[PDB]
Amino acid sequence: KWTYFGPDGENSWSKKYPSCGGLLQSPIDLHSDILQYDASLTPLEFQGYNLSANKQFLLTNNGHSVKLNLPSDMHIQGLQSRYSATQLHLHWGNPNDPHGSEHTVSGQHFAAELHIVHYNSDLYPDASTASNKSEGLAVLAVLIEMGSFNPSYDKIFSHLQHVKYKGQEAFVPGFNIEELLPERTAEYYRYRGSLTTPPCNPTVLWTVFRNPVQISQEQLLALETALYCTHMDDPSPREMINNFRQVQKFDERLVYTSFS
Amino acid sequence: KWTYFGPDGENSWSKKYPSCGGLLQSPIDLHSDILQYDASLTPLEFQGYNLSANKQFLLTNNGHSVKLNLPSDMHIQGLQSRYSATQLHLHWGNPNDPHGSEHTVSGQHFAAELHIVHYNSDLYPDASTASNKSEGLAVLAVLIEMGSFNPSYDKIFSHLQHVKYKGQEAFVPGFNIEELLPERTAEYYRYRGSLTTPPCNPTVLWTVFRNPVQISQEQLLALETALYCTHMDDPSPREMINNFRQVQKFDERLVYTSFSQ
Ligand SMILES: NS(=O)(=O)c1c(F)c(F)c(S(=O)(=O)CCc2ccccc2)c(NCc2ccccc2)c1F
Ligand SMILES: NS(=O)(=O)c1c(F)c(F)c(S(=O)(=O)CCc2ccccc2)c(NCc2ccccc2)c1F
Ligand SMILES: [Zn+2]
Ligand SMILES: [Zn+2]
Repeated sequence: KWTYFGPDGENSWSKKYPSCGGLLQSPIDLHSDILQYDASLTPLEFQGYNLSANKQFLLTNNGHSVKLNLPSDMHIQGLQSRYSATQLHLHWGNPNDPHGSEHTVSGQHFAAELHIVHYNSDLYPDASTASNKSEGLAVLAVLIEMGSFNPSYDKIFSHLQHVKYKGQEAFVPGFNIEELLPERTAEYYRYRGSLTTPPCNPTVLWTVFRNPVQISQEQLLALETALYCTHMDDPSPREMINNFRQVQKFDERLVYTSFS
Repeated sequence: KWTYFGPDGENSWSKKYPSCGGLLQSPIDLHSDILQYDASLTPLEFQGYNLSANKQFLLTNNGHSVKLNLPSDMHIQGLQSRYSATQLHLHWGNPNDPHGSEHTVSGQHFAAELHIVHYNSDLYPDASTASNKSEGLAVLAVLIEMGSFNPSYDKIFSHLQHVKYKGQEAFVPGFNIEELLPERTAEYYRYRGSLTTPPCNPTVLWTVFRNPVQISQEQLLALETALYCTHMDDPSPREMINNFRQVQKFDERLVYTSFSQ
């Protein structure tokens, strides 16, 4: 199965997953030469993000990240179609080099990155169907850096030891997912791109917020050391670290910004 | 065949050239978390770099870059062995985003990058043989930024209009190749990596100098606009631009430096 290191690592994805060597690949480096202010871009509105604490949502180690399943009643407004949530998950680096965001800003990697994945529910019945179809997916990306302890991110991180191996799952009580978002969400970069993992479908409208959120060094280290890519019975266990793709070429493409 | 853009672009090199998906790939981002000072890293001694101005050296557009053939009497001493020069060539971006070095520093891409390719002539008969062998190659990299005109790089750049197309050649009179090197060559990053083009052999000892050189905006725009990947006869020409590979993962690996900060 594909990985982020060794023979089946990212430079090999295109062998089995052609789109990984096709058009509109993500992530990218967000830098002045490719940015253009677009005054018509409007603030997103997050609806249904405040999940009932009496409900529960599945957290799964899928062998590539840790993901939290999200209900289709959670959605975003401010795009041309309604997009409804399906899951969120994270990318991170490793304790020797704690810089594993997927997007970079002026060449700099943040410690980690949160993706909140939505599908076009106006056009499509579910994420699976949406994922390889035009306009299918909208992902929100939050850059994460070291700093103060984040009680909100801890509503995910405190359950990590129950999902250490691939295929393991744990239910998490609902909490307000808006608490994972940064300050001033109105300021963001927006561009057409792709899944940043196989099958790399070029069907994602990306919004990356301008402002990072902070988690503590202890939180980041927990995220970096908690998880394995492999099933509990794999003869060759692999730690889940550096699960972020290198940035892609972005030529002639432009990234639009909601801030000037 | 292979390119830097489209279906034959870098995410697909590993399909034809399996080492491009292997270990020890270059180029990389040089950033403090992966740097360690190594005081045993001594000055390279450049020898035979002051090339004869009575001799001419072949410049070629090989459809991926522009390369200048170098003589085997040019070498660097310092390494476990003598490494003898074989060619130099460049990598660059395009005028809309003039940032096409291959190595980056704390995420900064530079405008362009010069590579001076050498092979271990002590152990191996030529660079072809050496390129499959552990540490068989040594490549010196000079980061290039946009700034002052550089009369020495112009010894090469003044010839670009006779090599506009794949397969075309020009002669360049010898000049002192040390003049293409930056200030304080003693200061460099060193690591074990690969050819940054197919076949991506993990056989290169990298030396990237700490300090960049400058060329002019005009020189940079000539380098970015003068050259084509395609033959003269080709009705669908492709500009030779953005001929640099993206940085590669570099985990469990360290880059050693001959300077401390
Ligand atoms: N980092 S990302 O946001 O672009 C991303 C992918 F790159 C990606 F490939 C996928 S997926 O098709 O492989 C599904 C599994 C997955 C989950 C988390 C990280 C990597 C892979 C998802 N997932 C979103 C999704 C949901 C339903 C159907 C299709 C895609 C995904 F969210
Ligand atoms: N980035 S690089 O320094 O590692 C590099 C190039 F970028 C490059 F374009 C070349 S190339 O001009 O020679 C064409 C690609 C190639 C590379 C190796 C073998 C066949 C074709 C070499 N070339 C290194 C080299 C020089 C002489 C003999 C063998 C290899 C090369 F080493
Ligand atoms: Zn993701
Ligand atoms: Zn090169």
